[PDB]
Amino acid sequence: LSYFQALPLAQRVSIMVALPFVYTITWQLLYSLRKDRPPLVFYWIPWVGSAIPYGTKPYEFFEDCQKKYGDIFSFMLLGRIMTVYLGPKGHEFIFNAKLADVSAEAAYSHLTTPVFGKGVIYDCPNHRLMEQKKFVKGALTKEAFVRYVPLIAEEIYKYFRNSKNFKINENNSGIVDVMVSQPEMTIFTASRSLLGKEMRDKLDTDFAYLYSDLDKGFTPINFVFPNLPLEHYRKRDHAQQAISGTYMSLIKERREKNDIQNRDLIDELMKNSTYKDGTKMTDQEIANLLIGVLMGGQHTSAATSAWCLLHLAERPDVQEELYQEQMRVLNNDTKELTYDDLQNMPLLNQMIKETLRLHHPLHSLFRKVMRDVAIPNTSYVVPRDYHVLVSPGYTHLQEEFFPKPNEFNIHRWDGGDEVDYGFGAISKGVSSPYLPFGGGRHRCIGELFAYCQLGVLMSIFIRTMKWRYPTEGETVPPSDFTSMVTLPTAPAKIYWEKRHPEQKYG
Ligand SMILES: CC[C@@H](C)n1ncn(-c2ccc(N3CCN(c4ccc(OC[C@H]5CO[C@](Cn6cncn6)(c6ccc(Cl)cc6Cl)O5)cc4)CC3)cc2)c1=O
Ligand code: HEM
Ligand SMILES: [Cl-]
Ligand SMILES: [Cl-]
Repeated sequence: LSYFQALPLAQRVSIMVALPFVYTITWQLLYSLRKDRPPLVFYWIPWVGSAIPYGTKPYEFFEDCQKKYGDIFSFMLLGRIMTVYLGPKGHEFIFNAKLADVSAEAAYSHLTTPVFGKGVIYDCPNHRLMEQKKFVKGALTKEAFVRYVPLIAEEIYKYFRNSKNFKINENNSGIVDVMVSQPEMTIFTASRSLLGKEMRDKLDTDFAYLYSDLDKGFTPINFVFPNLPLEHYRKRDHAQQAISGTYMSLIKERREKNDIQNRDLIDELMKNSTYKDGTKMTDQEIANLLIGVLMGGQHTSAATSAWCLLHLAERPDVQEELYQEQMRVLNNDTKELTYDDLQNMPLLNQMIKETLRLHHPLHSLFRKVMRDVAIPNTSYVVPRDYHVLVSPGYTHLQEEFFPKPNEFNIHRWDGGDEVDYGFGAISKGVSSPYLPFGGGRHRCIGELFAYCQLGVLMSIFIRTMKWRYPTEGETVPPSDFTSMVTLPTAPAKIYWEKRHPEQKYG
């Protein structure tokens, strides 16, 4: 190092920028000597790790890692080490892990707690979240869906009429960007049914911008830096307070009038948000919980109906097959749609089921390791402070589980023990290769709402329109895996025409 100082400046600079790369390469060579750790995927760039391949093609990244290291491998991701366990055995290891070994709230809270607010979901012990899930299910019964279906349909028909994306009472055909239309239709239908009429109407005012601001705070870049003094972090914090304050205001007005019925999720939480220990949720916490429930249905559902429309755009045979089922179940379109009719549209539901296979909206689910965990039938130990990463969406796309996994075939769906974590009996095992809604204690409680919402929506699209791509030979767009959910690359335009030009919608 006395030789170093004699070198020309450009060399001394080269050596000094090279030093971090040599140090991390050296540290990875020393790391591979531990046989009690999963293989660490090799990476060139200090700290960044494998962010680029993982962030842009996670399933292809996983597949190449699998061929080289097996089902269990670690990778460096923006200063954090993620341990992946691919396949059914991984579903079981992670989704069914013990509370003492891994924590979802420790992995997610710095991202969700500023968006939803304090005291609920991931800003509370797990046993409280189990009971919050039980409360919310009180508004997700069959009887609730019976009520929701005509409200969701009414919202969709208003949208067809009023939205500049359609204006369907004046145009017989059009081009629409499903990445514009579907997020909007999703928030209108979920508002009207879960928050009710008062809150749905506020979306016709400038209040709607607050939801947009709240959404902007909900990006994966908040996983790494949950708080910067940035403008859009400020707008997010304002929105959470303005929105939750508005829900509390509505909650209070209802309590004064005793206007507490069986209409929406606000009614349900006002009547049934008392924990087993006799304590109960505050209005601020009810409002924060409402924010989280709506947000959990927003991106997953909008992404999914966008993919349905796109896969059907290139399949007029499937559109026609679904249209035939619609005419059988709804008596040639003389019966108003009801929840029982959706339960009798098997092909419609297989179409949603198949879209969710091809496009799981959440490609990666995470838990933080809370104490060293041995991995059964390996020599690996995953140490405290790593993260484990489970990816059912990877298994959806695997030839071993689904022959010709990239083909959209709704007829592949032609056709154990239970455990109660506190929100109802669910499947005890999670070894299925197909888990669009997760499994174990953190499993989705919105699955039937999603089928209800998506089912009304696709039922009405099929009965009202035919559509295709605007250019011949165009196909399904590629996915963008960098956002909250995997969603199609925008814009994603389809050409539609009314099946009944004379029909007026409202
Ligand atoms: C620098 C290069 C660049 C290309 N790059 N480098 C890295 N990345 C990247 C990394 C990771 C990701 N991922 C990982 C995180 N992921 C994600 C994982 C889980 C998740 O949510 C799980 C929890 C929290 O939110 C919900 C979602 N939900 C559940 N049911 C329906 N939605 C949730 C649960 C309950 C409630 Cl009430 C609300 C919500 Cl939102 O569950 C959201 C996003 C998004 C993509 C994206 C990009 C990049 O883009
Ligand atoms: C097609 C639509 C949807 C899909 C694919 C989906 C998927 C998922 C998945 C994979 C999880 C587990 C997350 C994990 O294990 O880390 C989950 C959890 C959850 N989702 Fe959904 N979801 C959808 C719609 C909805 C809707 C409509 C709601 C509410 C109305 C909702 C609310 C929730 C809640 C409350 C949880 C519990 C989180 C926990 O217990 O930690 N989701 N969802
Ligand atoms: Cl009109
Ligand atoms: Cl459930």
